[PDB]
Amino acid sequence: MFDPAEKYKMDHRRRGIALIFNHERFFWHLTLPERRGTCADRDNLTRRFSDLGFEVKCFNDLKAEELLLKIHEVSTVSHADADCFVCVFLSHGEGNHIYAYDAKIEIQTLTGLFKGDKCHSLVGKPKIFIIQAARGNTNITEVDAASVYTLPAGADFLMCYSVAEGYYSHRETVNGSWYIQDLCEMLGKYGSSLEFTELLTLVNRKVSQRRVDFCKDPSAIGKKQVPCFASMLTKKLHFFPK
Amino acid sequence: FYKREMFDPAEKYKMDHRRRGIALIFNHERFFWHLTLPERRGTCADRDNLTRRFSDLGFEVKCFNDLKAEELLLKIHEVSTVSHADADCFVCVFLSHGEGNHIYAYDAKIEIQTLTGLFKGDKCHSLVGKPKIFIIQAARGNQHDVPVIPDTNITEVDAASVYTLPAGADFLMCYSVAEGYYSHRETVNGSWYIQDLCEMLGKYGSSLEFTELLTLVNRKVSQRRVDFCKDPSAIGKKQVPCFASMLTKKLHFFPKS
Ligand SMILES: Oc1ccccc1CNc1cc(NCc2ccccc2O)ncn1
Repeated sequence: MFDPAEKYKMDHRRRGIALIFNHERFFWHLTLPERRGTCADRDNLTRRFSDLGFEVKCFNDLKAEELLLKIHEVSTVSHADADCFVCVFLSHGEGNHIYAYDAKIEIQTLTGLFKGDKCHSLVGKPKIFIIQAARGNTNITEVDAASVYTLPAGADFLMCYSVAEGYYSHRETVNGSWYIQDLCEMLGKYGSSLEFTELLTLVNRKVSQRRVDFCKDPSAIGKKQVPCFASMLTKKLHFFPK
Repeated sequence: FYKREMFDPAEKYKMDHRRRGIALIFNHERFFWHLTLPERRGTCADRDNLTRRFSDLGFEVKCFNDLKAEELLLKIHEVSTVSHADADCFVCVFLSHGEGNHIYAYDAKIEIQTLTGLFKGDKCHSLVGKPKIFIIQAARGNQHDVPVIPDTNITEVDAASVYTLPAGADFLMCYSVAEGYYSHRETVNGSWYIQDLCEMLGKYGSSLEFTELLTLVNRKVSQRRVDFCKDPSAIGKKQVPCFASMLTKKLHFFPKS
């Protein structure tokens, strides 16, 4: 019968793959600013997700063709023995696009690779995309306007965004992005016990509570950050120790 | 003992105000002929179903049928400017067609951001830090009717068309359908999404955390199928709802003391 507290089965041999695409610099013709602090984000995420049992694979500054080949390769291997799939993008973005080193990629192209008809072995399993991407312009805080649409996807996808329309994303050149810092803090403390959307709700609270009334750079005053997640999940999701 | 101001992973919105709050329902069944939009048989079932379920949760429900865009904006602006100091939260439901960032009123499109914008920060100080929940059943009207001036249970199937827009802190934006999928409405029984939302509200609304409840709705709806005999062309037109959460705490609707 119907179970109001049903959970995703997370008892497979493996947790699954976590991909991280990390973009620090861009081809000069794109005239996009460097993203100092993103290496801190990459390291932070790698630790958190590997502590949760993921096989973490990171890729720095791939060209779009390279990035598409890689994510296509991952979407076509068997995930039969895995609980779930995680994909993280650390870059700049605009509308439904994220930047690779040399060109834009559509987010729907990336998520479409893992829909049921294209990736049988992930059907009914969580497919989690985490996007730190906004508009490209000693610990300095850089502030970027929200630009990437908070796009949905298929059943059992969870799309997690650093910032909503009308707000601003922040990145510290030494400590990393506000959103990734808070996400990783919460993963470290609560990742292995809390329901994951409950955890993302804590991240919403942490990030939106960061004060912007007295920034070192007076131009940044008032530029609040509010993250958000778009859930198409159909069950409760936990990452209990395997 | 007391709760020091330490980060609390279990934190809940305070829901012990004098009143639960207002729930507005904007119900649109037919449209000015120039819009060339089909009527939405079944929407009154949705409206009634929602009214019963939200009233049982303690909400003061106000329904408006087929308002023009000026009228609708006036009404929602009226509600955004009164004091919600004694309320737990605010709910706003749109039952209509839509496109992009727009919902249709009777005579014109309205941008969703203009409606949510009325409840942001000190535009509506007395809702700051309280849940502001928008529920949108709106998709692409099928236009095989004319640009001219004009009971069996059939399932109408409409392509997703309304952007799954976010909003400000403590907003929760609930969508009947995601990009690339299809919204379904039965001309007597009502919309798949609203039917399943209302069934879960009745069974679990006064215990379950509300986003956990919306996740059940995701499961229920994305598992539905149309009878192949009734409409073959509706085969492979699955419905995947979604919600975009900017909430910062757990939301429950326990019975008020
Ligand atoms: O969400 C943001 C973020 C930054 C700036 C502007 C916006 C508003 N625009 C958008 C746009 C958007 N588009 C994708 C789509 C297409 C068809 C149906 C549903 C759907 O979702 N989805 C979400 N937000």
